[PDB]
Amino acid sequence: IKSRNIIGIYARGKEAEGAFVEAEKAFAQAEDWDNAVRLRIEKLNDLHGAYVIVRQTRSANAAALVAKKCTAQ
Repeated sequence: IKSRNIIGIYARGKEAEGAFVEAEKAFAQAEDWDNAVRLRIEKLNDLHGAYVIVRQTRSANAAALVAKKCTAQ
């Protein structure tokens, strides 16, 4: 399935199962960077990971958010 909107509701219930490793590997399996951008910064606290995601995606919104975060901090 290539529908990420389905996965966006599917993965929320996957946290209750307690399979953190399975959810983490399914995030890369589905390439769900949309939640990963927030999750790595908040839960994992990986600014270098955020830079890697920005380089892989080159999204204008992600670049603007990273610039705002760098200027604020």
